[PDB]
Amino acid sequence: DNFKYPLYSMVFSIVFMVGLITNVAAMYIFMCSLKLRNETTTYMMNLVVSDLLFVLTLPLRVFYFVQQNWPFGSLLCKLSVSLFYTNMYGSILFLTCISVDRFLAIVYPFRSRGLRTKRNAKIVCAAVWVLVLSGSLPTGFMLNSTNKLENNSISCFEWKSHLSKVVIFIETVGFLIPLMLNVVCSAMVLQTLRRPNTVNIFEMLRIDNGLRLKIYKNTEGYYTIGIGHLLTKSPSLNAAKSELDKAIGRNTNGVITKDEAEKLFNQDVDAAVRGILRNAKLKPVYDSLDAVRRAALINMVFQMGETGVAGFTNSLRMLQQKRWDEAAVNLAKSRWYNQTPNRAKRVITTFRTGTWDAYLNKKKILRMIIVHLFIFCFCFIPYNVNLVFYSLVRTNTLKGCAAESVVRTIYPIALCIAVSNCCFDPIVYYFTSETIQNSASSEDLYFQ
Repeated sequence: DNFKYPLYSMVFSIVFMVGLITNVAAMYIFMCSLKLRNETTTYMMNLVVSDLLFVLTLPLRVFYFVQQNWPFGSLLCKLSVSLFYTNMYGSILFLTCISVDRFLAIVYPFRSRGLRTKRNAKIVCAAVWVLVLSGSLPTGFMLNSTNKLENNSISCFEWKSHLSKVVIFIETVGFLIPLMLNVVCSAMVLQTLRRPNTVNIFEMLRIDNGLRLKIYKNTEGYYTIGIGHLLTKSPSLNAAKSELDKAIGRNTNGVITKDEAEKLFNQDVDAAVRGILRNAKLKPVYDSLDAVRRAALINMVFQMGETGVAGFTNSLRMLQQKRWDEAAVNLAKSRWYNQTPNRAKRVITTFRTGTWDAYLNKKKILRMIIVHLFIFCFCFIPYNVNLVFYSLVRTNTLKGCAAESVVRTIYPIALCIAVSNCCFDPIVYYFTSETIQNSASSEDLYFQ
């Protein structure tokens, strides 16, 4: 079994160097940049920790193979086996949670707003840590110990019929349920990319401004509902409630569906478009722009009003002249841009590109799903199918040399592949971060 013992020493040494540097660099990047960026970032940071702890155990394993001796304590022994199963199963769940979080953010951005938050992500992370550590530390602690010889040779190392039954369970739900969950989420995310007109001016305004289905107080102190639709200027909320019933008609008692908010938004948009056409400065620009760039134009108007948008005389003239890049540069330096830089950057980019990529880049989502699926499948499918057959071959398959020897031959290969997760995890973080939405809906000072 020469494939088994020295190959570990090679892979682990390489993996340790690759894994340590990339994961330390990834961890450092996570802390400082963007200030606790997202809920998705919380899942990624827990993944780095599990990989780091397992990476730190790699040199001791290596040493144990090159020197055929374990000069370390009995505690370090079970840690090496425990942290391997810890890191693997924690990695599966964390990657699945990442895939579930992105599936929610893309397919249900409106409905899953309350599900995904930094508070709830941490609880899930604690739940993954609880299961994984409670499963891995006990088994590792009592099944592997130093005193296999400890007489000028220390080892740090049937029940298989009894113990393969529990292996099948944890491998069945701990691995197959996440794998199938990742396929489904990834599959449904791709189905929505096929759907036409995925993003429109209403969805664009929801991203930039926010959608509130209960009566709320404006930045100017006025009473509004939906996306920037104000009911009354009077400081009496009892009067404001009655005004909403006139428009909705159904004795709302202060709350409305998103469809009602869509309906009011369309009324707002039509009046805003009329307001653009009546104003003499905007009408030439508006008639020159296509439907995408007209939506960005109305976006600006929603934030500042037509009179405020008219102030960008320099930039509008260049938008009218089809000088997109130039116009994007002038818009990039303004008082508007400083207060709301994410909203402005996304509006500016649509002006510059004429596409909704800034609000929803389908090419970025496609890369994430592909990378996430193949890394997850390739890293973990080989190890876990071989472990199921290992348990089956130990008892049920019984097909002989070809059964027992083939499965045993593949086991070190699939393990080394599975140990390569810490090297491939950074790549997942990068492409998943490219899909993260910079701006959001609540806690923002300035919303209309």
